[PDB]
Amino acid sequence: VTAPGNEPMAIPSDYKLVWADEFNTPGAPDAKKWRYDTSRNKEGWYNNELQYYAAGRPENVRVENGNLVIETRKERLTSMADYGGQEYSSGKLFTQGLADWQYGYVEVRAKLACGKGMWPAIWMMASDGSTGWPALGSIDIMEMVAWDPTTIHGTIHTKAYNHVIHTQKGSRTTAADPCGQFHTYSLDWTKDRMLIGVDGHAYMRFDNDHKGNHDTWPFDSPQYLILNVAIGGWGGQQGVDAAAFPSKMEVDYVRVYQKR
Ligand SMILES: OC[C@H]1O[C@@H](O[C@H]2[C@H](O)[C@@H](O)[C@H](O[C@@H]3[C@@H](O)[C@@H](O)O[C@H](CO)[C@H]3O)O[C@@H]2CO)[C@H](O)[C@@H](O)[C@@H]1O
Ligand SMILES: OC[C@H]1O[C@@H](O[C@H]2[C@H](O)[C@@H](O)[C@H](O)O[C@@H]2CO)[C@H](O)[C@@H](O)[C@@H]1O
Ligand SMILES: [Ca+2]
Repeated sequence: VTAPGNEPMAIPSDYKLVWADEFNTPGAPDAKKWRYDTSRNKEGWYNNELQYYAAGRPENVRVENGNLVIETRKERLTSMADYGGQEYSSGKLFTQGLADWQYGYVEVRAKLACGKGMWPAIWMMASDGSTGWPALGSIDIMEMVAWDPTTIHGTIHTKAYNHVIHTQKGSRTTAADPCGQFHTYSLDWTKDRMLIGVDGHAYMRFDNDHKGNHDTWPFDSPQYLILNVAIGGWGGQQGVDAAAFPSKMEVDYVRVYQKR
């Protein structure tokens, strides 16, 4: 654990809600809130991932009974022009080009996708990607890899601190039955520090060293939100269990708060 935290977190009293998706409207995700990422479907995704992210496909991404559903399936979507030979479909949504935030408290209430292979994620990347990944700054509010389905991972990545060179700043905790019950996954991002937590408890803290070095604090510019369920890579360490499909992440809401 390279970014340990141990402190409470809660929506600050002096913040207001500035953005939410409550997933109130069944059917397609609200196109004024979310866009689909298809950028690497034909080529194969990063992290040796095994999914095809289907855009506009209710089988993988839909709003039902007040929840977003991102569902993994074992199927070859060979009719898709951007199909890349994948054995699985899934979803990836982001607020890129629609909404982003510099600082804030982000709360996502979600039930995660289980089964060996599954890699549900709730994360952020900087809107200004001119420095490339990883320099632009990424915030993993929640990852879980379903070979270890009770373990919630909270991580940030920067030019200096990232998984490629094993310097990522992260921590972890566990939660009761994360695929069977909702928990709140939360980020408290200020100019001084990030806390990442579950159910009101920060288990991860990453401070701004205030050295003005973009390499170690790229987080004084806006980030957009990403929701996806990857398959394989880190999620596939103990293989991809065909019996687990279909598997779904349900997201009751995303709420963003900022200094009133
Ligand atoms: O390998 C260089 C290419 O990286 C691309 O960026 C990827 C990166 O490869 C990938 O490891 C990273 O994966 C994410 C994790 O770092 C973490 O943030 O959690 C995410 C959700 O689980 C996980 O996807 O994603 C990067 C962004 O897709 C660059 O896009 C590319 O230009 C570069 O050549
Ligand atoms: O593989 C990408 C994945 O890397 C994760 O980093 C560490 C992780 O913190 C640690 O718990 C595990 O044992 O090693 C991995 C790979 O070095 C990182 O936490 C994620 O954000 C990232 O998606
Ligand atoms: Ca809801």
